[PDB]
Parts: sequence; C-alpha cells; structure tokens
Amino acid sequence: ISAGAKFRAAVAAEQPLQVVGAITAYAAKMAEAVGFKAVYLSGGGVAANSLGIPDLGISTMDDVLVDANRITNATNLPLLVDIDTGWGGAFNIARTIRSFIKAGVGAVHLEDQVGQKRCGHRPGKECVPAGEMVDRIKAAVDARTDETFVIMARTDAAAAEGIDAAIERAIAYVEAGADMIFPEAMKTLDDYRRFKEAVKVPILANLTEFGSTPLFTLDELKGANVDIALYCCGAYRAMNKAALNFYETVRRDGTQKAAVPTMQTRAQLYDYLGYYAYEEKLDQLF
Amino acid sequence: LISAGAKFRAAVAAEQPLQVVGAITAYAAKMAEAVGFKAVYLSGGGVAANSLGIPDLGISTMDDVLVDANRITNATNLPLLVDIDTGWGGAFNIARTIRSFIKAGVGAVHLEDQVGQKRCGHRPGKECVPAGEMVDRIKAAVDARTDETFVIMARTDAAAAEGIDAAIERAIAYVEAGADMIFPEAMKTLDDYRRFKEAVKVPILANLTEFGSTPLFTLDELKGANVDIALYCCGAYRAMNKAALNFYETVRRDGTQKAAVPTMQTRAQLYDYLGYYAYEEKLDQLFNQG
Amino acid sequence: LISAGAKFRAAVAAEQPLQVVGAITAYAAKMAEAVGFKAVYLSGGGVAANSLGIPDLGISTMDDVLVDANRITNATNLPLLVDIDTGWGGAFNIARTIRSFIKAGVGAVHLEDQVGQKRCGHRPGKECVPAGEMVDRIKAAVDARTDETFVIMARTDAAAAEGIDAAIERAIAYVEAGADMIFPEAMKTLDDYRRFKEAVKVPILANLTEFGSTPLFTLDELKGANVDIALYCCGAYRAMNKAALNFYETVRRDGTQKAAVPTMQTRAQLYDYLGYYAYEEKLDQLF
Amino acid sequence: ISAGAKFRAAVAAEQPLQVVGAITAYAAKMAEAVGFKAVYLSGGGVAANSLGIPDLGISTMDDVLVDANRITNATNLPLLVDIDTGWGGAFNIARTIRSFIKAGVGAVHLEDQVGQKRCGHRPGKECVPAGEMVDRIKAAVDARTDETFVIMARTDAAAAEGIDAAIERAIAYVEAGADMIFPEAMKTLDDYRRFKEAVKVPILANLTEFGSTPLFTLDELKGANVDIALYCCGAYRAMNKAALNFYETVRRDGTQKAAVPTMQTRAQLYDYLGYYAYEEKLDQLFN
Repeated sequence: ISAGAKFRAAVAAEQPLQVVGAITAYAAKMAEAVGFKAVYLSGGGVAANSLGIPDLGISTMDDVLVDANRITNATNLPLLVDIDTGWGGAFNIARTIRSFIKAGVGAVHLEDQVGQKRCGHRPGKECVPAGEMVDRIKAAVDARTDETFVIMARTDAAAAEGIDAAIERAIAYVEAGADMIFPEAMKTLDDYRRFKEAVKVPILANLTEFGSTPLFTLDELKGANVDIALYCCGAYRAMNKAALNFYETVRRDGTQKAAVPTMQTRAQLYDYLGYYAYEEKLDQLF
Repeated sequence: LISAGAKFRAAVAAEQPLQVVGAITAYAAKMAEAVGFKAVYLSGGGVAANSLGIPDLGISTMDDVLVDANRITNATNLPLLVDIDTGWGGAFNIARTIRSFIKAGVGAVHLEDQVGQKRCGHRPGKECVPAGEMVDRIKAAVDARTDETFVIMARTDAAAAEGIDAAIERAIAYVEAGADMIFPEAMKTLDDYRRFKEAVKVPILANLTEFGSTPLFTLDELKGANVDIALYCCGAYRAMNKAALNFYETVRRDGTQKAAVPTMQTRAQLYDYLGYYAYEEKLDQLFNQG
Repeated sequence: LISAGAKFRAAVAAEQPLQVVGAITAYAAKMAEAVGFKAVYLSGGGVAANSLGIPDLGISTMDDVLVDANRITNATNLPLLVDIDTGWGGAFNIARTIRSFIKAGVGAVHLEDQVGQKRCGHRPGKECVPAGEMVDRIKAAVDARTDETFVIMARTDAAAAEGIDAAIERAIAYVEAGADMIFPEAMKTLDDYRRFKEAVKVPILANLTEFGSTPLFTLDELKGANVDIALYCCGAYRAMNKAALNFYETVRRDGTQKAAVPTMQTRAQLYDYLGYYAYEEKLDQLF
Repeated sequence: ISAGAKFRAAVAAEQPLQVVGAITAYAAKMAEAVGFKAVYLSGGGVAANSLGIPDLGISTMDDVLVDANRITNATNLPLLVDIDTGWGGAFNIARTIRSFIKAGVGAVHLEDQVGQKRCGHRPGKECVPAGEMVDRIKAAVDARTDETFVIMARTDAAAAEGIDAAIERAIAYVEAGADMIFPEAMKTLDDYRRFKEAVKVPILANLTEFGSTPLFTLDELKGANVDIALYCCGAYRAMNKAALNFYETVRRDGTQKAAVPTMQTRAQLYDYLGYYAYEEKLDQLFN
C-alpha cells in the first residue's frame, strides 16, 4: 500500500490536513505518536540543521536523500519532501523523482525558482517563465513510475508579479500534470479562496513563523477551502532554542542541574522509540 | 593548520576539568562552539534514537555514525569525540573503523569492553568481555592509528558487576595496551573517581548523565576529585526533544502554533549562529568590481 | 508494477535451469541484460575486492553492499540477487538488512549458516552454526520480510566438514524455517545435486565458480541433475581485471597504449549500451 | 605528507608524468603495483561504469565522492579527479573543494564549460565567458585550505575559438590562481609546445582513444615540453570488452569454459590485494 496513496488518503480524510515538519527520524516518530497523519522534510531544514549551512541552494539531492531515508524507515506516515528545483535539467529531475519514489517518500514539491546561476551571483528570489516550469513538471510526471505519488508545484510568483499572474501560472502547472499547488506568501484568507476556486486542485497553506503570512487557524483555513496546513519549521526552532539554553546554562553554572526540568525523561524516550516492542518481537519468535 | 587529535589534547591541557557537550546535529555543534566550549561529543545512543529512530540495541552501524560525524566536523572546528561502541567487528574491522574516523577529521574516539555479537536470538543487555579480549581490541586500534595525536579512549562497564577494584585492574591493562585515556562508567561517589585517577595515572572522564544512577556532580566537585573531562552527553537532545513534542501537541490541540512561538529561536538568531552574513561578505569580496 | 521478487520467481519458472551472472558495476549489469540474461548477481567478495580493495574477510559492511546494490537496480530492470553473508549481526540487524534490501529494489537475497563474529583476533577460517542458530536467522528474516514475493535463500557450507547428509538435514530445517530456495556450497558430483533437490524439494542453486573445487558443469549436465539455477558469480570481474592489468602493463612498458587499443570496447558501442540515444528521444518526446 | 604534495613531487620526478585512470579501487591498486606514480578518476568514467548512464552532467558531486573515497582508501598514490564545473555557484564550488580535500584527493580539475541550462536543452559542449571561469577558479582557490592541493583548469575553447583565444584564457586562469592547465583537443605536437611556452605552468596532455587527438608517445610529448600524460579511459574500455565477451561466451556455450584463459587467477588476485599481509598482522599483534 503505497506512500503516495497514504498521502492522498490523508488529504481526503482530514480537511484541512495538518502536516508537520520533522528534522530527525525521532521527531517524526513523535509527530506520529501525537496523532498527525503526515510529516514534512524542509529543504532549508536539512541545510541549517543537518549540514550547518544557510539555505543558499548548497544542499544537494543526496543530502536531502539521507534524511528522507532515515525518516521513512522510522515512521509509517506519508512524508512530503521539498526538492527545490530538482537539482538540474530534465535528466536530473528524472533521477530525483525516481530516487525519492524508491526512498518511500509519498509526495514531493518542485518550485519555479531560477535554478543554477552565474558563479558569482548573489542569492535572490527570481522566477522562471511559466513554460520553463511547465518543462520541469513534464519531466517529473513522465519520470514518475507510480501515479499515486504526488507531484506538487510551488510558486513564489505572487510576490513580484501579483496574485493573478500566479493563478495563471498555476493553471498551466496543473495542465502539465501537477497534482497539487503550493502558493507562497499569501496575505489574506481571500487570496487562498480565489486561488482554490481558480485551480480546482488541492492547495497548501504554508504557516511559517516570523514571516509575512499571518499564522491562520485550522478553522480560518477550512473556511477558505484550503486542503493542507503546513507547519514546516516550528518544531526545529523550538528544539534549537531548548538546545542553546542547555549549552548556556552548562557553561554558566558549571553543571546542567538547572536545565533538567526542560528535558525529556528516559521512559518517555523508550515509549516513543517503541523500545518495549523489541523485547516483545524477540519473545514472539523464539 | 593543526590536527583534530592535537586540538583535543590541547583542550584537556587548557581547561581542567574540560567540559565537553554532546550534539546530535551539525547546528547544535555550531551553537556549542558559539557558547564557548572547547570540544563536542557524538553519542552512539544519540545517533540511534535521533538520527535513526531506533533504540540503542547495537543496531546502529559504523556508517550511520560516520555520516553524522562528517556533517559535524565539517560544520565546527572544535575537536569531536565519538562513541564507537565495540568497533563493529574483529581486529580488521576495528582497524577500518579507526582509519575511517581519522579521515573524517575526528580528534578522539572511545571503544568499550562490551561483548560484541551475541547469539542471533539473544536478549539486549550489558556484559563485558574478558580483560584479555579488550586488550586485543585496543592493540588493533593503536596499530591502525596513523597519527599519534589521535586519542584512543577505553571505556569500561566492569565496575557495576565486578566491583571497582576489578575495573581499576582492567584499566591499567588497557593503558598498557596503548589507551590514552579512560572512561569509567557508573561511579557513585567522588572518591571512586579519586582512586581511579590515582591508579591509572592517565586522563579520566566523568559521564554526567541525567536520569541515571550517577549524581550530577559540579565542575568544582570533579576538579577536587582530579577528573580531567566532564561529559554532558545527552542533555542537549533531551531538551530539544521535549520542546519538539510540545510544539507538536500544541499544534494538534489548538489548530495553530501561536501558543508555542515564544519557545522558538528567532530567524535573526538562526542567522547569527549560521554564520549567515559571512557568506554575503565573501561573494562581495570575491566578485564585486568597484 | 511487478516487484523485483516476482520478476525473479517468474524467471526461475521460465528458464530451467536459469543462468544468473555476476556484475561488479552498474554498466556490467546493463551489458548482461543486453546479452539476454534474465537475472543478475551481486557477489559479496566481489564488492569487497573490487569496490573496496580488500580481501573477503567479513570487513565489507551492509552499507558497502547497499550502495552497489542501489547503483545496479537503478541501471537495469532485471531482478538482482545479493550475497548478504550472515546478515551483519543479530535478529534486529538481520531485520534491518532485509528491509533495506527490499527497499533497494533487490529481487532475492541469500544468507549463509557460517558463524558471525568471534574472538577479536580469530583467524579467517570457515565454521558452521548449529542447525538451530541458522533457523533463528532465517526466522528473523522471514518475519521482517514485508512482501512474500521477495526471495529468501539459505546457503550452507556444511557439506565440506560434516558430509552431504548432515547438509541435507540442515537444509530441510531451513525450508522449515521459511527459506524459499537453497544454495548448497561445494558439491563434487552431479549426483550430489540430484539427491539434494530430491530431499529438499525446493529450487536449488549451483555455484559454478572458476579456480575452485567444483567442476564447471554445463547447462545440460545441470538440467539432467534437476538444478534450478546456474550461478556464474565472478567470471565477469576476473575477466575484466586481467584486461585492466594488461592495459596498465603495456602503458608502463611501451610509453603508449597503442598496443592495447584492440582489446578495448569502442567509445561508440559504450554509448549504445548506456542507451544514450534514448535520452535524445525523451527530450524530443517531451519538449 | 599531503596528497597534494605527493602529486607535485610526482610531476617533478617524472617528465612527462604518466597518470592512468581507474574505475575501481582494485584497478588503482594494480596501477600502483605496475609502478605508476599517480592515478585518475574520470568524470564520464564514474557516470558510465558506476551509474550506468551517459556523461550528460547527471553525475552528482556525491557520486564522484563515493568513488573518490574508495580509491584513496585503497592506494597511497595521489589521485586526480574530474570535477566538471564544480556542481553549482561559488558556494558549491567551495563545498566541492573542501569535500575533495578531506577525501584525500590530491588534485582536482575544473573546466570552463557551461552549466546548467533551460530544463530542456540538448547535449553539446559550449564554453563560458573567460570572465566566468576566472570567477570559478577564484572561488576554488579561496576555499582551498592547504596550498599543496593542486587546482587544475581545463579548457575546451581551442575547438571553437582557435588556439590563440585558448592560450589567452589560460593566462587569465593562471592569474586567477590555477596551478596547472589542461588544454583539450590539441591536433599537433606544436600546439602543445606553444601553449606550455605561453602559460609557463605545468601542462597536461589527454591521451584519449577513439577521439581526434593522435595517440602521442612519451618521447613525442617529452620533446614538446608536456608535463603530464593522461591515459584516462583505456583501462575501463579494455575491462568492459573482456566482460561482455564473458557474458556472450556464457550465453552461447552454456558454460564459461572457453573464457577462463581470459581471467586473472585467484592466486593473482590475492597478491595484488595485500592478502597474506592481513594474516601477518594478526601474527604481529597476537603472537
């Protein structure tokens, strides 16, 4: 029963569907325990946390691969993955799609940002002409070996070209075979409503903190006809503050005593780890 | 440019006892460096639970630890200490292990006297091998070592089942076999450490682990006991896991993360520690023509 | 939508005995398919000596084999059989192994009943576990298997030290434990194979390896013996390794490779088997 | 002693220096046994052999990484690696240089070609503004943490812009910090002679079979003042034919009998692989 199918089922069963970002395998396991139906691997998340570098397109397909693998082996929730521009031309996009299907990843999102650029370039927010993204999607859809796997198109056109330009690109992207649409940086509930009505496929709302977008509630979004609510980064920002706090209190106090009330207990780890199931499996066989 | 091993030896000479903190990600290590620590640690059970999502039952392979170890040494220039369990096999494998982690740019490593591969259906759980068998393990590691500044540290769990004196005996044999430093597990009093340092005469590590049997000794207490290294191996990631769980729960409960944002690290903060503007300042210095 | 496992079982049914050839690299496997074989093999010692440059002394890790296995199943559509030695550890590790190789798109996997790790300074020799320890190994594997089409094959080296009948008895116990097929190491006669197939009643593999004890039996000989799989595990790489040494030698001797160019596959043939022109079509068929 | 230093030493000690490509760790070991002072990792070599796909810039930095690691672990000769255009902008080139330093490689070669392009664009080599390749090199030189590591600039300009334009670019590339230059597709011995005299740094000659370039002798190149003779692909073309031949004889004859005189023996594999040396250490350590 395929990962793609698990993801499509989850969108049909919960409206809007909450999907939370995880930076580690264990994070995902927790997200599962808490009752979510889908998890997300952020591209900038891979780069900052796993690699220790800014989100400047330094991140390679394999970097994202090793994380995506660790995660789908650890949870049985469908995982959605940020694959930037696909890391190259039509043949590379193809390799990408195939690699991430094989990794057991359930849905995937491609974006209409300029790709590789001019050695000395500084790093900005340009789009590609609609026919250039249409090419990308076409390559992706043809490379796809199992139709249940979800190919989602992400667009940041709205910011520079206005929301109508964005809607018109989006329709061309569904034309080219994209299953769902991720419109970046919408300012109002109405923006979403209009978008959903125009493109007529499932839509994702990126609920990002410290951005421009307000942090809309599940109900707000349900009323707006949005299909997917995405909390991409909260988890790791929360965990990174907790970790800095630990380090500071150890360096200041000469002991970590003051920070132990902010820790998870061993029994809670074993519980989430499904640790008791092993001693169990060992019995059942022997 | 100085070797990772030399950096670690220098750090022990320079700070007594030396605080060394565990990090489960590259970024965590970066933060530890920013806060002023001189050395960082990669915990074996840390790799297994966090990176892989599985208990510490020796399922973790050398390669699992390798990818994490590489990501970390690439991201900080503080010397890193790595838990390498039993070395993942016989003398030939211990050799490959040693070579691999040297090349990875690590500065120190620690092998334990735990029993290697049990029977297939065996239960999980602690047990040491004969002393004479760990001596073999160390011998293979010392031999494979290509650069003497690289630190090989021997870890023993013998104290718990054979008493402290037996453990001290083993440790002397382990220094004989070439071990540079000793990591004695599960000491209950400051005296235990004092005696141990006295007997083995090489640098000694204290594992300050929370929710264990070991009390959480202070830097002073340990300095007075003549301990060389204070190791906070797991705190960081336990803290971070709680914060994560809390995020997830408040999102599922409230239909928004609003309530949780005060518990997050800002973006401006992320960029400070991410060295972010130093990148912009390179593209300019390299390609601006004015 | 046919899984690597089902492709392999189908290929056993369709060709008897089935010829299955070893490949050390992705390209090798592409050739093997072009030549018309229905299945390919990734040899454990093959990984170790060629990819890693080290002897077959159990140094090779599960990930070493994984990366090669991945490259190969990405590059051909034939089902692949992989040597996974002892499974790289206890029941939990055997499980991780089975799951990892399933995901890698491998069709079939053989495990052997050798001992795992022993004393640190133990010399490289050959030893068997109790028939019971290997039953546990198989049980772990079968349980971890998520798709029954995936073939779990048990290999035994018992014959050598305990005689043919002990080995037969083990094998029946391994089928008991869930093993789909059996790989009996080092048989001397066509009769050995015949009796073995008769007793174990599941598909049987014959390891046709060069420079060993085993004679190089022909397809017909094996057909008449009731053998299901003929395995040529290493020929390919020994052939290519000599070719390579020869090239290095002639270059160091002559100060040019001119003498060696007749042994080389042409830039042009390479390009064809990699199916380079099929990419042009795609670009055209897309844009 | 760094692998950068080993490589620079080797160029000073043997002129011109012969350097041969290896597609596997074992191949490299053989190359060393035969007496070569350096080996080469071909970009197209990684793509075709390890991956099973054409040299159309599909190959990633990691693909080349895993092969590069396997090789430098298995031989102690300095290795030279084809790194194409560096796999992205200035920050990617930087990551690339750092990665290949830490992998123990000794010299890298960057080339002034185009990358990447419009999703749909067909294969066909085109160069960039010289201004752009200078930026690439600057990025590399800056990211380099150990001077002894050799950064080599490769250009394909001669083919479309004439030999003079190429010499001009080359001088600008040495300006930008490039240590040595690799001028693609020279037709005559004189082309090389003029180039070395113009750029005044060490020069590489790509001795490629089935190409345009004649297969020049060590002497011919010595007389032309060339520093490095590069046999990048011979080895694996030779080994690929031997392998196809194996597969064909097996499918034809129903046995490999006819092929075994092509094969490198078991006894020979063990030599080349250090083998006994493992046993000798167990004695060293535990007797």
